[PDB]
Amino acid sequence: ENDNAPLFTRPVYEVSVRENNPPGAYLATVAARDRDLGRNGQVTYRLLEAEVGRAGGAVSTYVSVDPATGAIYALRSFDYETLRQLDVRIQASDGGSPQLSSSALVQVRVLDQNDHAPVLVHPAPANGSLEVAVPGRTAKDTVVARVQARDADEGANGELAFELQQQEPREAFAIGRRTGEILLTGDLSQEPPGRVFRALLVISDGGRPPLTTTATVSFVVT
Ligand SMILES: *[C@@H]1O[C@H](CO[C@@H]2O[C@@H](C)[C@@H](O)[C@@H](O)[C@@H]2O)[C@@H](O[C@@H]2O[C@H](CO)[C@@H](O[C@@H]3O[C@H](CO[C@H]4O[C@H](CO)[C@@H](O)[C@H](O)[C@@H]4O)[C@@H](O)[C@H](O)[C@@H]3O)[C@H](O)[C@H]2NC(C)=O)[C@H](O)[C@H]1NC(C)=O
Ligand SMILES: *[C@H]1O[C@H](CO)[C@@H](O)[C@H](O)[C@@H]1O
Ligand SMILES: [Ca+2]
Ligand SMILES: [Ca+2]
Ligand SMILES: [Ca+2]
Ligand SMILES: [Ca+2]
Ligand SMILES: [Cl-]
Repeated sequence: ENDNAPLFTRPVYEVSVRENNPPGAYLATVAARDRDLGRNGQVTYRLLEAEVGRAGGAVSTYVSVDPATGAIYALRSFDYETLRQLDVRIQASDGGSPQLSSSALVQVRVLDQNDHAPVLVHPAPANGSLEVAVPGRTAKDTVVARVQARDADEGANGELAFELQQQEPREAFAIGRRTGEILLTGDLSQEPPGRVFRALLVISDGGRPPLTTTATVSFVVT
């Protein structure tokens, strides 16, 4: 007779997938055992339907389970900023009369990918350039500007670092690495109102490799 239900080898499986996977990417596999000979022992897997968290959609929109192999594939590329974990409930069910069934839970965890370069929020870039007015009579180490940038990623992938490079004519300004404050280090006395100091603003994140964005800073001396 059909005197054995399908036992999942594990009541809860745990799987990790990195963000921005290819559609159809194999996520994992589940296994239920039916110690019965013949059709009493042929087991079929089904995906149990369920919402995704709070009004995220349907679970069948995100994964699919193979009915014979227990293979669990992804139907779309996962976005970590949009979804970190999803719960997939699978049901193993034999072919006896009446059917015997059991359930298990796959906890799919989404890992972060460095898929965001830092963005310069303020001062806003224009044609890849930046304007900064610096009154001639200013004291040393006074905040001329404040650079604010954002990065959506996690950990070091969102850890930003600011830098000034390729100053001309001379190295008169500096920027705090984590601060984003642009201060006046050099002397600014023997200068005409029109004079300009050009630099390259460099904003990096802590990726490996890092993602970098840049701007063209112009300090005009008023
Ligand atoms: C961003 O800014 C650049 C300005 O250039 C930069 O500015 C500074 C910050 C430094 O980075 C410099 O090193 C850079 O040069 C703007 O560039 C201009 O773009 C316009 C179009 O958008 C260009 O005009 C076109 O180019 C052709 C000009 O032909 C001329 O020469 C022939 C002789 O061979 C002559 O017959 C003709 O009449 C022209 O005199 C032309 O084919 C075309 O029809 C049109 O005129 C212009 O030349 C660029 N200037 C420079 C200096 O490169 C960018 O437009 C700006 N972008 C944005 C989004 O703001
Ligand atoms: C598998 O099937 C049994 C009945 O055969 C159900 O009780 C169970 O909930 C699952 O659907
Ligand atoms: Ca069975
Ligand atoms: Ca993303
Ligand atoms: Ca990311
Ligand atoms: Ca990043
Ligand atoms: Cl697919």
